Amino acid sequence: EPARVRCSHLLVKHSQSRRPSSWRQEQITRTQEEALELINGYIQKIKSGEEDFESLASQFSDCSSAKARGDLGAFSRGQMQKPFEDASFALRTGEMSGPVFTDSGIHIILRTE
Ligand SMILES: O=C(N[C@H](Cc1cccc(F)c1)C(=O)O)c1ccc2ccccc2c1
Repeated sequence: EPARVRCSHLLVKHSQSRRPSSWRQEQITRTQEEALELINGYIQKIKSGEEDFESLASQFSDCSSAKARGDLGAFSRGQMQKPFEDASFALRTGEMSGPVFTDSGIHIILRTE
């Protein structure tokens, strides 16, 4: 395992997220159920080729990393929330995760390095 990985992600928050606000919306109103529906629909569009991961993250991620087209930069273990970390380190470079759940919301992760 490398000391650090670089990943991009797309976060979809919901009304029970730790911080249910984002640069996209003053208050996150969608339900947890709707957030997972959106995540799964993004996964399906990326798998079909209809959408590009980082292009989608740049406009639809609730994380401020949307400004960097979803890029979080490099990180080691012990930094990110544990479910995010474990998913990220389990990816090969070029691989995308399925839904990943944290206190922040629901993510899809693309490992880039
Ligand atoms: O409903 C849409 N987006 C939803 C609702 C929403 C949430 C936060 C910001 C916003 F502009 C829209 C979402 O992103 O979760 C929506 C509506 C029309 C669109 C048209 C083209 C592409 C994406 C589009 C997306």
